[PDB]
Amino acid sequence: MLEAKFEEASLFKRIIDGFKDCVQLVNFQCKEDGIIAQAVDDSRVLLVSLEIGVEAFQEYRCDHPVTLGMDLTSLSKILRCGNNTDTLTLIADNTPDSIILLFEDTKKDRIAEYSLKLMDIDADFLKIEELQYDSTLSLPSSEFSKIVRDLSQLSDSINIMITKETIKFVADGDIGSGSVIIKPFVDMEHPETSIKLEMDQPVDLTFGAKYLLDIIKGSSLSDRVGIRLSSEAPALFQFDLKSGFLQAALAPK
Amino acid sequence: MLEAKFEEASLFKRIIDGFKDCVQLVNFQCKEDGIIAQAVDDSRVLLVSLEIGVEAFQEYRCDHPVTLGMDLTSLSKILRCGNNTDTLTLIADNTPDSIILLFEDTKKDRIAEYSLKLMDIDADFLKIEELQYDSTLSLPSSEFSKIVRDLSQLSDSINIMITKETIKFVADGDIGSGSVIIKPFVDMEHPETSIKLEMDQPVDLTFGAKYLLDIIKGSSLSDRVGIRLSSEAPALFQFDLKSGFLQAALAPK
Amino acid sequence: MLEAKFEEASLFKRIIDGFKDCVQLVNFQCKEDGIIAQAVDDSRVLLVSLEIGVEAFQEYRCDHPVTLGMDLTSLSKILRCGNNTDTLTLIADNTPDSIILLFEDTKKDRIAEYSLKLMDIDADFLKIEELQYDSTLSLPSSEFSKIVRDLSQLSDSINIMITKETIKFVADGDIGSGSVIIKPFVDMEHPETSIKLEMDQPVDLTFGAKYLLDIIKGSSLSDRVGIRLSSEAPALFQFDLKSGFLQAALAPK
Repeated sequence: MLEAKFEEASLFKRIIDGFKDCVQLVNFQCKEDGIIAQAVDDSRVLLVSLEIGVEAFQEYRCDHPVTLGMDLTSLSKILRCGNNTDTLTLIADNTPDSIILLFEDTKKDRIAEYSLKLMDIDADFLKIEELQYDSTLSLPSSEFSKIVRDLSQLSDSINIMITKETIKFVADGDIGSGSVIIKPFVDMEHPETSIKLEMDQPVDLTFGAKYLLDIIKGSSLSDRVGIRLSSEAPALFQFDLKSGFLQAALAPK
Repeated sequence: MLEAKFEEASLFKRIIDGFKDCVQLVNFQCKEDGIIAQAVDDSRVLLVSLEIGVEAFQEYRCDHPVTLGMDLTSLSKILRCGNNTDTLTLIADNTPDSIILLFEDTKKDRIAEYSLKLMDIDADFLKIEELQYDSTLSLPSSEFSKIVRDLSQLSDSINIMITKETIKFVADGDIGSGSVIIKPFVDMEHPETSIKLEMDQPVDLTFGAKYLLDIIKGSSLSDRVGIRLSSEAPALFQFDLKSGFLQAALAPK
Repeated sequence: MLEAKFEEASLFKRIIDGFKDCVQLVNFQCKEDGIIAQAVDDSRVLLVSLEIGVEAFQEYRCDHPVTLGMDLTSLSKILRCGNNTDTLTLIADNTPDSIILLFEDTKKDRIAEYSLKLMDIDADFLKIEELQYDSTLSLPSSEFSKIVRDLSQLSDSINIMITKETIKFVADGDIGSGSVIIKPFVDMEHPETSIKLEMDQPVDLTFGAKYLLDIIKGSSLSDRVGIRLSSEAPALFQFDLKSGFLQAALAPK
């Protein structure tokens, strides 16, 4: 039986919106260790993954490894149905055909219960990460998101080129071309605005615009974003959070 | 001759928007006692009524019971044409074919006059209210509006079930089902957040989604909303204001 | 070689949006004296003009009178691609086929360079202004813009009638008619809210709605707007700024 209780429902809503437009119909898996999720879009180019630890809740309980597939559009349609200041509780049992979400106010004057009919999803999972990549950077999520949104207006292709102490974003389309160049710096005044880069091998990889625009929707989850790039493996974007992370994998071109 | 003068035009704008999407082409009637209005939509399921007393104005004057039918879309198209900090004055005469609206600033540097061509509306009125119903509740308008908006995403049918110290809102659709349960409580810390219920007979009535979504547009008129429900009579939603009220009547199913 | 450097990019963005929906594909001309621009829409009814002096920049440099035609939609698509707190630098050379825009942050951690492919525009210019008109007024830009937006809902024709100490705006359509009357006053409490009028000959001219709605988009450029009206010459709307101005010319009816 699954009895999870978030401290606040806002976290779960933001997490769902972090890859809502990325992939739909994600098959979560709940264990006694935490909640994970892995999904691939219809085009099979983006691999989105979720990990939520026990510490992200004020009270978590589980006694059966359950697998729960549901529609992200309908799930987000339900997640907006609770007063944001209330507390959210996920409820499921052994071999279920629906998941139940309980919204409770502090003094229990109102109680909202929503039942969501599940979906039959093929239980397939993918593990492709390694310990080190050709280059590894970390930059503020808002800055990276604005960079992507700026370059998406020019073309449907965004190139990233990383050399020693140099990160470059190129985009060439019909109306013209654009280039954003950032350099690593460990600023003492503000550590969060600092861009960090570890350089092992130069990188020059082209990605799509739509997939990055959907990826950057996890900007509300973290202040920073960590990108791992290698010539052989897919680019790895990662947003960290309180005992958990969202991890997108995008194949270059 | 009708010479009404609101203290501020914002009240009239909000009142028009309280049932703007409810019913269009409402035939107001102005007497020396106040301004009332009654309208039915094309489907003839929703009966919307308005009552505005003399105290809602800083200066009211009338000497002839005039009847004035006009388009709510065009009326709202005109009501946005005055500086909100100015004062609004309704002007009409005996047997008129247009109504004149006068917007005046405090120091009279600018004067805006708008003439609205009226509509020929059949003078029909309906009085169906009684003193007591099977159950009578009153709850904050924002809470009720959010409840309706939350349940409208699931289905086009919203059931309300009232039992002793229990108000329940059910909605079952394709993606799933939802239930919001509130209990009466007279909270001392905040009297406005208190939900009040008088129980004479149990109620279990299903209503539409679109009509309730249009009804709840009078949430800007009052902090609370009073709902009267009986098995025989149509459900009565009411928003009170400064010497007046908006009153919608919706037929169950 | 053209090397202009705005104090802030916000000014240039606002200036482009001041006539963005007015005319597209405007052919700027840069001299060692300043930057000017003149454009006519496809209908050839609105003549939009721009003048930007050297003092509008913190650092301007030029050694060749260059002529630069570009698309306003694409230019505005690029102007949103720089962090608003950064500084913008226009770069061009002798006989160019593209213009380069440089966005620089204060500490130079990031540098954004955008290349815009130019357009071949016939170098035609028009000078039609004179020193005096039949009537000349100046009123707050926000007030005038709201007046235009209020009257645009009634009809596609907005008449302006100016007599001694009387400015009137008429608009008669299907649903009705509207009239906004403002009077000149030199208010001591607030000089900016004052409306000023110099009266030499009475004016009664009808203009379009769409063209005025596009003209009033320069409301973000100035607190006030100066209108010059004569029976013979086109109406002249003007927004002033820090060493420069935007000047639209609209033909009456």
